[PDB]
Amino acid sequence: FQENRERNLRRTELSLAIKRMLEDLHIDYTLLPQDINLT
Amino acid sequence: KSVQVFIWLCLILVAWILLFNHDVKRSPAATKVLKCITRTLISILTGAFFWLVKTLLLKILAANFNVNNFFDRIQDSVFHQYVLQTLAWTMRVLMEALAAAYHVFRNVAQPFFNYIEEEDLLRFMIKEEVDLVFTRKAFTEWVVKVYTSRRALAHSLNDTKTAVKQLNKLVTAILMVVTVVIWLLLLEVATTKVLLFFSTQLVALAFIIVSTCKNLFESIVFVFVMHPYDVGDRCVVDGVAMLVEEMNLLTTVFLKLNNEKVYYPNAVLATKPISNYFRSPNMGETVEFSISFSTPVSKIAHLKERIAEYLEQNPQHWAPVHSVVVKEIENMNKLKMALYSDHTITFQENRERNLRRTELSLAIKRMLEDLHIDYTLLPQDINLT
Amino acid sequence: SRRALAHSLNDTKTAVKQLNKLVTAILMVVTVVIWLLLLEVATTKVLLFFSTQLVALAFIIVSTCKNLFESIVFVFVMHPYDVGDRCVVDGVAMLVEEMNLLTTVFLKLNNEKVYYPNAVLATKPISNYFRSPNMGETVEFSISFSTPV
Repeated sequence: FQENRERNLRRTELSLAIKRMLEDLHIDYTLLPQDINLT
Repeated sequence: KSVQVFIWLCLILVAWILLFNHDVKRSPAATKVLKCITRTLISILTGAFFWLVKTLLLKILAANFNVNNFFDRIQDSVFHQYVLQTLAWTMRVLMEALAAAYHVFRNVAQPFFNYIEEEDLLRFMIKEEVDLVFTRKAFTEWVVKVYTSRRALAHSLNDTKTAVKQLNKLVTAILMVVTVVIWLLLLEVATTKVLLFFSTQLVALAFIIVSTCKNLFESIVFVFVMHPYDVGDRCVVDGVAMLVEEMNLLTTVFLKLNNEKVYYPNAVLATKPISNYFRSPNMGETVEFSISFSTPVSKIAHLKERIAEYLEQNPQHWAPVHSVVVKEIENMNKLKMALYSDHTITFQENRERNLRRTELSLAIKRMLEDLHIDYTLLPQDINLT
Repeated sequence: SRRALAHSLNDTKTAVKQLNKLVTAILMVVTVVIWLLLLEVATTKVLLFFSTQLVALAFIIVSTCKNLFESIVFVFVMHPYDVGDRCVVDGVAMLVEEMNLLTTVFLKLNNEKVYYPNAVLATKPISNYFRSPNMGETVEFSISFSTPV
């Protein structure tokens, strides 16, 4: 961890790679369904 | 002066003792008078030696601070003398040493001449000296900054001198009292029983002043030995920026961002971290922003390139070195990034730092606006009954 | 790395020189009082008064001498870090710049010069990045509970 800049750059690259990988796999997150009744 | 007085006193003492070494019983009463006189002479010799060691200690501490103190003072004095010409002995000179300055500088410079008048500098100093010393507005700002730095250095020197004077007064007081009791004991005016009672009373007094003497002495150690900050330097204590105004043996006047006068005991500071902005090198800065998780990597690359070009095209405020990082991903809805850059100055100039940070934030906002980057909340579905 | 090692060696030499100066001072004063006592220049009563004065001085410098000596112990015996090695104190990364008998210059991620007393560090954990082996990393992400295995 001495090379803070290099570690941060590598972590950013890993995060971007993970984001791309999730994008290709078609993985989505949805909130809890909510029901509404009118009066 | 101290050594001269010491040698004079020792020479007088030895001359008297050698002359009086004769064993003549002039009178039984005269023996007591001679004994008292020689006891007083040796007592004053001891007092002179104590004064000599006191001044030696004070001078060594003063010079330990004075290496840097007089370096800065000499630099400021040389700058001030050069400016005036264009328009120990060192300690005395340093002690002796705005709109008016700007007006004077403008008058010296040729009218309608933004650049520094080379002819004026040449007539006042050599070309090499003028170049080493070195826009009319920029020159005026530099002169004002130099004058402010010289004034701050003079104020710091005055505060250090006042603290040294207080310490000298305390040391002198203690040495007077110890030599007075030494003389009283050497004259055997009182008996032993009362002497022992007084010794016990002094022991009790010490046991009473335990806490105060300990706190004061550790305060001296913190002020001198540690020397974490000087006058006129902004420091962060307990995570809040604070500016040093005046330093004492037990009180340190501080000014916050809102000109809040705070008296911080020196003993407490000895157990807490202290950060100095003035001595620190060029400081960094962080800007926090978030953008949608679905943005293409091409937009991120374009943003990074534009940030690099903006930073490199303004070297006067930010250094070329920079870094764009991603902290963490939460709900994969927004990405957390921080922009790291190094300012051309320290954090002492709070107003300038804040203005530069505001300019950087506005620039980043504009850059995001041009790139067409938007953030949307998590989609929500609703079913009716 | 060579420049950092040279700077660390210079800092260690400066600390050793300060300790040598302190030790030399104390040994000069003790030998001076030894000589004065051996010459029996003064009487016993004043000698006892001076002994009591020295006892009072020690009782006054209790805290400072204790703190300084434990600082030496922490710097030398424990030896938790050297110059040029990044360390985490109280959960914040900090880079060592220079080490003294009572002051340790530190540089944070934003080049913040912080003077940390050595005595306080003796009662807090210290982490050294330079001496540690290859370090790990963690990345946090969340995905829908209904995704197939």
